[PDB]
Amino acid sequence: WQLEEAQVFWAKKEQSLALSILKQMIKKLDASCAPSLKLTYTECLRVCGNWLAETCLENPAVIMQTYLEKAVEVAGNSDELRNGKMKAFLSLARFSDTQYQRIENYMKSSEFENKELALRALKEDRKRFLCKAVENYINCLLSGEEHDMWVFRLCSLWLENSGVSEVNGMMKRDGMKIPTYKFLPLMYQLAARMGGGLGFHEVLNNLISRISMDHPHHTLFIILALANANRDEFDEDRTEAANRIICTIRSRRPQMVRSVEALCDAYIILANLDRKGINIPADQPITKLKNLEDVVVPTMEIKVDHTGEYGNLVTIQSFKAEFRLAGGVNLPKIIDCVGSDGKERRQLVKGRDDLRQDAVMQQVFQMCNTLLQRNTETRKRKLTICTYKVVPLSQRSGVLEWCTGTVPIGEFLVNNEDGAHKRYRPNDFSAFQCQKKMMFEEKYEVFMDVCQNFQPVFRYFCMEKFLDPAIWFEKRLAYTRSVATSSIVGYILGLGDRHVQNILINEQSAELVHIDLGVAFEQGKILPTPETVPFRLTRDIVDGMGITGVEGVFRRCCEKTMEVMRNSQETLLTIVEVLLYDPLFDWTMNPLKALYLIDQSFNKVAERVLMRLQEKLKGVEEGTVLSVGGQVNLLIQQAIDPKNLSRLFPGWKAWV
Repeated sequence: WQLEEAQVFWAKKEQSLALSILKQMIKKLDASCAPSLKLTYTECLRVCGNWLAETCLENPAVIMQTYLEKAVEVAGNSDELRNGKMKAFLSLARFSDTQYQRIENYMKSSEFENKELALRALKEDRKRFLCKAVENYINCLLSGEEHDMWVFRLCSLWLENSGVSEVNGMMKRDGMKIPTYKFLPLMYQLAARMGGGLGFHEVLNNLISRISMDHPHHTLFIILALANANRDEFDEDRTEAANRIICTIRSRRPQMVRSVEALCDAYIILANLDRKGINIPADQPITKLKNLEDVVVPTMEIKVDHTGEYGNLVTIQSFKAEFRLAGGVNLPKIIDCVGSDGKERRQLVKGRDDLRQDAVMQQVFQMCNTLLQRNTETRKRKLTICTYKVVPLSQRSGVLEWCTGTVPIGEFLVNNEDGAHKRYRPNDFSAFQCQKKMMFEEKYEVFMDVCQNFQPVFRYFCMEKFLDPAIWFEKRLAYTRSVATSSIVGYILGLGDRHVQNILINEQSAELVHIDLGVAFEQGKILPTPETVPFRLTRDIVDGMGITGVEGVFRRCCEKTMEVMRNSQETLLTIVEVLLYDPLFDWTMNPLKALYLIDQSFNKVAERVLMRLQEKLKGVEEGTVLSVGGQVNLLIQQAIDPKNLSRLFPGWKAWV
């Protein structure tokens, strides 16, 4: 009963207020301990350690007292047990991870600060207590589902751990701990660095294989791609060998589904797709022209659907030849393939294209959605993020599915021209405002006229398409949330291009998904005349919905959005870090050559991003952290800027 004073950790926001006494009471309970019911109290006594973490005033020794007392609470040691086990082994990780994070700081902040044996012992304080935390994370890993989030931090650790710690190999010997059913989600992050030192890499590769042994049905696509990514039909490549070696682990995979790879190769033959413009028939002939009909086989191209039993799924059963394609610098290839259900995936395809680089974000998104999915507060808003399921199966190329609802909104503006925007302003008048390019304060005036000469019409857009205004009132929430989420992500996301090239919304969904997949977190600053704010067109603002300062809808969520972020505040940085240094980070590169219009320092800049991310999560680069609403309202203010609009560049110059 008394434990409710755990409320009074913040219920009295005062710590210790009961709590220390409660901790004393816990100590008293810990005394009163001298059955498993108490283990719960011990689990409470563990949560006391978490409540001690709620202080987080304990010396790591006082942790080596209290977290040891927690470790003793951890030694308090099956249903709630698992919960406790996680509530320990993870807290056991987490606290020791917290220590290990302190020790990570006291690695890194020390690596900052320190850059002896003591440090090595501090390194051991990592290489034990962290490794212990890691073990406890391994234990956390061992623990079970629902804490699994830190597995990135673990993976991050494992990545940090990588190159050292046959202890991590021991932890990989312990690596049996989790289901790959749990583990799998890192597989991409796995692969990139997956292939050097055997005790890490091959062991990892083995462990990867050991993991990858599970649900190649999920994984082999990565694997296939992980291999296939280098091919061209018409340097740290040990991975490729390891990949070949994995291809042996993949050969260990019995499937001989490599027909699917041939289908990829056919898709790679489709990567040769190249050129009669029209509403597109007649893509059939090549890639083996339905390539054995695409008869039911390893299957489900984009098709991100997953199972813990997986190895049970829906099949390939056909491919629609003569398939479409869209345009582009790479004309997007529209891949019509009929699954077992014969639903024909319309599968987006583009060459010379780094997808996992983007799909990182998708992956980043992927559990971010879970991260989204976590607080029912979101579920209260039921506020999510869209998923473009793709692969860079070729380093040039190899998966997506383009379904519906690409928002050329500017064509819908050409259809806003075809809408009310008759008698408004030339499309190229924007280009004339883009001829206002040469300047700048003049521009700071100039297009306001065009802006005056324009209006934010798109609110009508599918509102018109809507009837039963419920749906409108409903999709309004998408047009709130589905609207919001991205920009809601975006700054936090360290988002990418505002473009039509960003702009899309799923109308059948009646939700708004604009995937640029464009930037690094800060690559928006990597631009020539870089500029940013949170993406929202006045039209989008108008199209947020009719009224209310649309944050004056969104912010309510947008804060609640920022909340989970704040709630996540560090957490994703692990994913982010897990993202940060990997091979696809040619993605993270915020890259060069003006992207068709060191790394540590980048990682420092990434840290600076991570700072900007620390800024992003309940910080601010304005120190404006000023939580979320203030942060948002400021961010809202920040995103509000006509001057930013005035500062805008070519891509969102479209938005102008």
